Amino acid sequence: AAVLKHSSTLPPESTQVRGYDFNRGVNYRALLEAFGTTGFQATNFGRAVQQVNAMIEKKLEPLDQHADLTQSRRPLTSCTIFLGYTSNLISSGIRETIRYLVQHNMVDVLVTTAGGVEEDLIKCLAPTYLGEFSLRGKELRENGINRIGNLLVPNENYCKFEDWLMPILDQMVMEQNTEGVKWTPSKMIARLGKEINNPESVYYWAQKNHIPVFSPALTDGSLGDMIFFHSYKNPGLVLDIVEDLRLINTQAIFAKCTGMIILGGGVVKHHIANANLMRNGADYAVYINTAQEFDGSDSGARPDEAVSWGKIRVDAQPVKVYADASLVFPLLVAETFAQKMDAF
Amino acid sequence: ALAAVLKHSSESTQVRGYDFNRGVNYRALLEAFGTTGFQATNFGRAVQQVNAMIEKKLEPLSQDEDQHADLTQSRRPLTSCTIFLGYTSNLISSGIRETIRYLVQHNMVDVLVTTAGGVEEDLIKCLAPTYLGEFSLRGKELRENGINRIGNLLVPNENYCKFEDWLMPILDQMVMEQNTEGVKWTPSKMIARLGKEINNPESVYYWAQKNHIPVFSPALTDGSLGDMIFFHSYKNPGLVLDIVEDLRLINTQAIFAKCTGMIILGGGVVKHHIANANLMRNGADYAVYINTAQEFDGSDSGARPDEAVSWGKIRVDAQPVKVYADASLVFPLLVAETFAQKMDAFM
Amino acid sequence: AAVLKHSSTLPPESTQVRGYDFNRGVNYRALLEAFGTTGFQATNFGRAVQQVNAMIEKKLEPLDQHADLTQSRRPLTSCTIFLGYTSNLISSGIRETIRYLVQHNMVDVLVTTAGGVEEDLIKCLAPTYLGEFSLRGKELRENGINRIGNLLVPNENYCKFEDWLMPILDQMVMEQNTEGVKWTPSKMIARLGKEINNPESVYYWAQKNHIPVFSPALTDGSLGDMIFFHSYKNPGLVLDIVEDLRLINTQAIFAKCTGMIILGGGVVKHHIANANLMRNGADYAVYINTAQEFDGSDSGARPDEAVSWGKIRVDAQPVKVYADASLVFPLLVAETFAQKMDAF
Amino acid sequence: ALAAVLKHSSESTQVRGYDFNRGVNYRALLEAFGTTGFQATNFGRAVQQVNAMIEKKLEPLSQDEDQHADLTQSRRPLTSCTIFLGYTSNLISSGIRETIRYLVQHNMVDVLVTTAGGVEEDLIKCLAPTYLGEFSLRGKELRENGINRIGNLLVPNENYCKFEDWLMPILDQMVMEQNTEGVKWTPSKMIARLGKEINNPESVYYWAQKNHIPVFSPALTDGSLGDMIFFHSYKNPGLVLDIVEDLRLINTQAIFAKCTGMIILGGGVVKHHIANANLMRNGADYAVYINTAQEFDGSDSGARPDEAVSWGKIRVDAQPVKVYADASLVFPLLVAETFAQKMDAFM
Ligand SMILES: O=C(Nc1cccc2[nH]ccc12)c1cc2ccc(Br)cc2s1
Ligand SMILES: O=C(Nc1cccc2[nH]ccc12)c1cc2ccc(Br)cc2s1
Ligand SMILES: O=C(Nc1cccc2[nH]ccc12)c1cc2ccc(Br)cc2s1
Ligand SMILES: O=C(Nc1cccc2[nH]ccc12)c1cc2ccc(Br)cc2s1
Repeated sequence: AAVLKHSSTLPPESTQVRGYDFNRGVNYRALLEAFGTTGFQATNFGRAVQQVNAMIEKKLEPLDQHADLTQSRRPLTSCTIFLGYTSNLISSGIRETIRYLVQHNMVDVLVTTAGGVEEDLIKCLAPTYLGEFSLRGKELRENGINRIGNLLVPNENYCKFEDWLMPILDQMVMEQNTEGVKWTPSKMIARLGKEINNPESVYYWAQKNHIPVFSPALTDGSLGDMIFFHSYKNPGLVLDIVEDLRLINTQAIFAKCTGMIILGGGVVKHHIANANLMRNGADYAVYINTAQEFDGSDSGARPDEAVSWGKIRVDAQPVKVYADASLVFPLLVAETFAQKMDAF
Repeated sequence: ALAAVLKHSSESTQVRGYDFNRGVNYRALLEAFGTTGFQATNFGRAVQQVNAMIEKKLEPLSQDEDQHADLTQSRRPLTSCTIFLGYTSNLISSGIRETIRYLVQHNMVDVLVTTAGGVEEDLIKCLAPTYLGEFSLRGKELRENGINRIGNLLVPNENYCKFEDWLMPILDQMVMEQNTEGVKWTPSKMIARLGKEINNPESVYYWAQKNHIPVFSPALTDGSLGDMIFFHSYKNPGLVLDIVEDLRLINTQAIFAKCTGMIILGGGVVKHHIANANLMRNGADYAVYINTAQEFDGSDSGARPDEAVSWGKIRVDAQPVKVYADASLVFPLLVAETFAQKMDAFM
Repeated sequence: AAVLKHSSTLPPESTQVRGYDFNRGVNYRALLEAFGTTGFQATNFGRAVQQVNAMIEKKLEPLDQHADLTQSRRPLTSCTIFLGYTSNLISSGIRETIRYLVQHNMVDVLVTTAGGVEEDLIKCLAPTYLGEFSLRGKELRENGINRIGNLLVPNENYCKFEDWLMPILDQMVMEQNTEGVKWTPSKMIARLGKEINNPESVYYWAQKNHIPVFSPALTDGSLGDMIFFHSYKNPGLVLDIVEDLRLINTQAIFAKCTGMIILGGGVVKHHIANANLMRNGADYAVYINTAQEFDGSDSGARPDEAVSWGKIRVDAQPVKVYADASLVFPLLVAETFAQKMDAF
Repeated sequence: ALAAVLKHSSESTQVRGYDFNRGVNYRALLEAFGTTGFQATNFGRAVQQVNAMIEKKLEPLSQDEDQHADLTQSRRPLTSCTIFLGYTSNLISSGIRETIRYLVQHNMVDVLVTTAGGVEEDLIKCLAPTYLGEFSLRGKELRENGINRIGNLLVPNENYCKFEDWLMPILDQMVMEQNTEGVKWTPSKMIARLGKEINNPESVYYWAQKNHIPVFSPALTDGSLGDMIFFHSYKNPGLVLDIVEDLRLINTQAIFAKCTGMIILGGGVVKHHIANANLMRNGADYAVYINTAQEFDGSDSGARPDEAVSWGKIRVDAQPVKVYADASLVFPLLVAETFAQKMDAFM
């Protein structure tokens, strides 16, 4: 008191901390709304809801398409939304959440990691089960079960996938060799989505709605195993990543405005957003992941790192929620996209 | 081909997330966490464990249980499950203070344990508010403006000055009562007195004292309360706070519990062997931890519940759960699906 | 290039990234020196070495003692160093590192958490063993073994401690009741250190060198179990925390200069450093821990949080190394205290 | 009293740290990590596993092993243990680039796998340096100054411009060779060509191509290399990079290895079943991960090695180790105690 500085009155729009009062009973909407003033990551959740709603409102504003350069059947809107997620999230029930968004045309580009395609298709053939993180590899191997976090996928699921996939790969090679088709990951993912023909599949809806999927490390997962084994029976498949780079970059540079929602990981480090002459950098970004920055990893980098790359604009107000997206993403969707369903 | 190199597989639950084509049915959405995987599934497991704990607590005491239950000397009648609620001080600076207060107000837990700061921040909030900031705010600028940072929260210096003004006359009475009325102070007794003084239904500690829920915090002096006790001791020396009597009081609760449950937020459990001395039921039958700490450095805060099983603090036959998440997100959701659904049974 | 800003030439004291070159062979001192320019937490390690060396050099500068108010047998020096650590570190081999520092009078005040006293004393009676994090509580219980991270402590170790401790507790109660002794945690820890009479013990050396130990939550660990069981045989022990608060605070407010080294956890949140009229706040601080800030925990708070409390000075350059102190602390000591041994 | 309530206990190593009363004997200090506990003990275990891997690699191939070893079509003669070294791109921006380069220079590993950025940052460092900064540096100010942030490292925009100037004529030759000499490019072949072009002994990829160590990075286009390939394709269209042939090349290495070891820095392993198709020895016999990622979100990067055992990628009988630490601290120490001690055996 004799030793502490007098406090400079805080701004008049300064928000007081207050949690939800259960003496009101349980109104879940009011409970989720109270996260904003609860503090720590609950506050970041509230900030994320605000950012995603701003992104959606921008997208819904009514509108040159550059269709010659984009080579795309999907018309530009007032905000191009990129949805990114790691493959573990597709093994989880967040697959249902992502599918919903894609089914209703709520996002414009999907980006994922190795495994992130096939686990969606495999779930159309056979289920993934709940287990525990602590289950020992020895016991699981003796029982022909693969672990993904606390999830369990029987070996047979991958055997069923192989059987389903092989005649599709045969057609792809035949179409390449005799019909001039130049395959890329995104074109392959669209074909698999068409083939699975199942409304529970993310990739079925993506292709139906002309939402492209980019995954240049497609071969790092089970799909790689299959392509490789297939090549011994029917050699010659080629997958080019350069044309996919051109397709996604033309989306990036001709977007009127850009928003990103990134789950489980971080963003790529590159300068292409600076070549968007209309609006360089994203106006909106939300990350939801548990990774930490201190090892220098891409996954753990804060959004403000991407501002130095030009990937997110200096004047954007990006938000990271430090949490497992399996918990947070359905809540975020409940308060954003699922409210605006009528507009989509 | 894979069938040639992979082994065939030999009450199992399928993974499935909430389908928003059903609309936003919030209870169904929360219920779908259990089958969503990763920490969402641990949330579902926690809901189940807390509800089991609640159902146990609400069971009538049989005649024999009632006898051995009644072997504490305390005010608070014993129930079929003694619930310990533990939390780090940062959560009292957060809005989770309201959630904790609700539980205490309705006698839904039996013992509170917290860390340095965890008492005074509740009391100070009855005198002046805490505000939202950001984690990245620089110490230099905050210092210039007379503002203290707690995570992404902000507490003005003036809050601690108002607290000092409020507290000094109470410390004066406590010393006078110690020296003329034979009062032997301990942290728990001080915490009860401060709750009674604040006399405000938004205060966790007001309700704890009103409902005879003891609060234990032997490192009481490591926070702002320490600062004030210290300065007070200049003009009014000799206040004694005995931690041994508080140890006796908490261990007596632990030892004579018919059954024990723990809900621990923000940190981990203490390492000791006292639960092995409960004659009726050694170790906790239920336990939920909610925190983001990791085990790999050997820290208490990051230890899995199964560590405490080796100490006897949690029973081998219990099914404890840790949700690896910030309790500011998870705890209100947990309460919504557990205690808040059974509020009438506690009224 | 057409889209990227020209780079503003960096400061002339800007340091280039370069790792150790093993084509030189293996000089471990040069290897540790190269951490500074390696990046990420290796760079923070280098910064920590610099900060600890600055703290030591300050302490070693030749010098009013305020002995009336401090009530202390230890003379003030040009820098009071506080060493803080969580109890798990005393179960680890970092016990040997801490003991070395205390034995050679290299620090002035020890602060620890529940368990942090007794595990040092118990190791003088019986050993702790290596195990694994994944060992199941059921199996350990069946074999009478307690787990601490990947360390294992037999139940018998605690039984031996009980037998050793009981007659000391008897003496403490007798001294309280008939010789006017007013016990506090710090006085108790000094007595136990004297009693263990073993040069492997941290607390033996602390008492021998008049380095006080503060642990107001002393009763949260095994020592609490013992005090409690003892009270059934010999009631009446009182441990006051207020007098310990006065002792440590008088150290804090009369220090000429303050440095802190904090292992495994964060600092306490209070304003007492502002009452040091000579030099308010610490001039030097190093934290070594793996905790993350995003939940708002004290353990995970960056040093810059404590600057807002006045606990660390605005003009200090504190460092956090995001790492397990079991790896980093011996390396830090090798490059700092262990180099200046001749000066102590 | 405790003896009354606690059970008695039934090649075990005692905990003991390095004693600095012995002076600063650095090798003895490093050796004491094994008995220090927590991650220090995991470091000791990693040293042991990497040394076992090295001793295996240096074993002569028997006559039978030599036959089945020789079933790849590759330049690089097969050895008794094929070591895969994996690392995230951030580590190439760090000083660990020098450590990796040393291993590659001396043929101490057999296959390199990295992420987007992990190729170009090595090449760019031969044209211009990376500098130390801080994690907290604000994007706004860095943008104003034309500086890119990678953790606490700083790379000026001008570095990427110099890289573009250097790279464009090489991309011109690659397209010309593709269209007139029948070259079928893949990421690994491009990486080999870029190493040969840079022609600088500080470059990881210079040494990899010189020593016939293939590099695999199917997401090559997710970094700055992508930016440049993209712009190049305006005036010189049609470059194809086939990821299927690279898949074939890496799987052939994996399938015909006599024995496999992995050292993975910064991230986790891929999830697939290809190791189950190695006829001689399915799964890795040795594996060390060094990263700070946590498993609880189900992420690849945070998975324990024992997850990969369920996929067949690591053998049930292996004793894999994860050190939970920033590889910038740990990897040079690991190399000091393993590969660097056996350098003569690799020369
Ligand atoms: O931003 C990305 N990709 C690109 C956007 C725009 C133009 C691009 N060109 C080349 C790449 C690329 C990202 C891809 C992924 C993948 C998984 C996860 Br989780 C996050 C992200 S963020
Ligand atoms: O279990 C605890 N205390 C005790 C229970 C029962 C008998 C006892 N005797 C001595 C101590 C003690 C715990 C105390 C705290 C404090 C903050 C947080 Br977060 C978690 C915990 S768990
Ligand atoms: O700063 C501390 N204590 C105090 C210094 C000076 C005056 C004080 N008054 C009341 C408390 C106190 C700290 C105590 C501890 C304990 C374990 C670990 Br890890 C870190 C720390 S930091
Ligand atoms: O194991 C990997 N790749 C493969 C080995 C063998 C046969 C394969 N086939 C298809 C992929 C592949 C890994 C790749 C990477 C990349 C960065 C980091 Br950090 C760790 C790893 S581990």
